[PDB]
Amino acid sequence: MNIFEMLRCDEGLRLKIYKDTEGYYTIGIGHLLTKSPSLNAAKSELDKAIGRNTNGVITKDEAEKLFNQDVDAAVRGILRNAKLKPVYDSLDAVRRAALINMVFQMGETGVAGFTNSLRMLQQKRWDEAACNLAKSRWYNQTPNRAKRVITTFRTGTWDAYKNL
Ligand SMILES: [Cl-]
Ligand SMILES: [Cl-]
Ligand SMILES: [Cl-]
Ligand SMILES: [K+]
Repeated sequence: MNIFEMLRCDEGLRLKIYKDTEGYYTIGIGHLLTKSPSLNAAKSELDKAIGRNTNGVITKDEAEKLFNQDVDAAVRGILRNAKLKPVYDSLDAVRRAALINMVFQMGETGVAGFTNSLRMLQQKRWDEAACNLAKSRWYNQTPNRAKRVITTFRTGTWDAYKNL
């Protein structure tokens, strides 16, 4: 397991524009296009992202390119953020992947606001951090995925991703 395999598991792969768990237009491996309710706006974002006039459909190679860019962007966002960088630097490789996963799903600013959870992770209080992370809209809206990510923070292992 690695961060790419982890997020590919959590996000799936769809080659046509679809709505994500929040109802937002998305494509590929969890590539959010826009929060606008206009499908036309989403298609314009897609064409700009891919560099060609798409019919709302992309190839697997194109989806993997957006995915590479999005994983890179999540890491870059962590490293530029004064709240997330010290936490990331303090973590082992598996827990770093868990933090990248959260930033991929909800964005740098969203995760950086988890002040109490971030402190517990920095302190390596893994069971306490896991309990605190579950007290969140994130956990309530996507509980199976949040449980997998939380288990990764709690244990420092890939146990939540092995049998799937
Ligand atoms: Cl708590
Ligand atoms: Cl809550
Ligand atoms: Cl879920
Ligand atoms: K998805």
